[PDB]
Amino acid sequence: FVEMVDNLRGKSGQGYYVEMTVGSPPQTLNILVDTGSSNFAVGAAPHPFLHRYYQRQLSSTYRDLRKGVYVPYTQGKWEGELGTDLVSIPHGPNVTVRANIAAITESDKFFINGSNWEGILGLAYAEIARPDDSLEPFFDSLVKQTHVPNLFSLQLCGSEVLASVGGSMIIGGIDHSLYTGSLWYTPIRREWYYEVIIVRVEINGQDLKMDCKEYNYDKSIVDSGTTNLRLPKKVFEAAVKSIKAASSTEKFPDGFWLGEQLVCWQAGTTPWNIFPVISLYLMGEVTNQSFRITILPQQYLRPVEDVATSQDDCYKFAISQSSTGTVMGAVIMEGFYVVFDRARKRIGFAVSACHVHDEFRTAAVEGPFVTLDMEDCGYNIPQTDESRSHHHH
Ligand SMILES: CN1C(=O)[C@]2(N=C1N)c1cc(-c3cccnc3F)ccc1O[C@H]1CCOC[C@@H]12
Ligand code: NI
Repeated sequence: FVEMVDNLRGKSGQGYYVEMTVGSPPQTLNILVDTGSSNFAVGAAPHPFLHRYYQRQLSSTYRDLRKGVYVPYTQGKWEGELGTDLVSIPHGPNVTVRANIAAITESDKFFINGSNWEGILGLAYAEIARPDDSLEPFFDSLVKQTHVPNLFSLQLCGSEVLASVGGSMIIGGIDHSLYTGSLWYTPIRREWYYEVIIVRVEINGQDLKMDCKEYNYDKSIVDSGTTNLRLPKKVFEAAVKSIKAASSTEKFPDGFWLGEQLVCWQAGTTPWNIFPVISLYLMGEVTNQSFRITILPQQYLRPVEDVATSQDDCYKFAISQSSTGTVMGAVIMEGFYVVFDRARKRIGFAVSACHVHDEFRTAAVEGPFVTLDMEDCGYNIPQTDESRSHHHH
């Protein structure tokens, strides 16, 4: 899969993108790789933050579906017109597919100034697609129309501009050069988000000792479209307390722990060893088994080069509170080669050949851990009448 290695780019904190082509003849666009959503949607009209956009009129193969799509979310919205066209990934499999494409005609707080992407590739399942689950997601179309195996894998690798990031999206396979050691699999609990189950959390080898359902309240997901590790409020508070205690030789402002302020040390003097490792134990394929993924402060403290003090190494705390469950975002994923094995309803983790570490500690994937009488750590989201009324033909 050499042709697919190093096919991802981006700016730190602004998401990883892949080059794609849309239409005939092919129009090149940079597309955000998002395992936390399920639409393929591209800028299709001028916008202050877009150097270019999908020109439907320039494509001989474009078909209008005569249907709009409106997608509000917490931080903003995008909307536009549904259609189909021919799509390929130049540094991906040598295939071309007819996929659904949402042509984004209006948006608010969606595009990011300087991120260098013009669209989004939702890699999650039909259940969370807009306007509804009848709009086939891109990967579903790719698998159905071609011989591409139903699996993809992601290796995300962590003064005037933001730091450039790189990585690999391997479509249809696993590239053994992208990881070392064992590849461990956790079940996909349900196919909507890439939902998983966390059974235990440790901070510097110390158990947080919470009811494990708290770790998955109201879900836990693997999301390339979230920068941070995000934790449910109660879990976040417990984690911050534990990380504070370990790093107590340093008194940081409240702003730091809120992710609203950088902390700095003189170049190359960052005291990494005062910050603890964080271990998330994930449910194994076997009953009563788990494995752990362990990340370093090199993952949860994001480097940000300050113009005023380029003399110093400065960092943002990249663990944050959630009210919508655990989000294993780029913070987690940058430690690991992550296999989205849709065919076998499981997600694989192995130590990434590109993860940032020091000579003392490393990001790790370790198991098995067995528990005599393992509890169900899954949370069951209260069923609304809205949701219950939906017919699923
Ligand atoms: C949480 N999350 C988002 O808000 C979302 N992708 C994820 N995963 C998303 C993430 C980003 C995004 C921002 C920074 C870093 N990485 C990213 F990817 C930008 C826009 C965006 O649009 C949302 C449109 C509605 O669906 C979700 C989409
Ligand atoms: Ni019906």
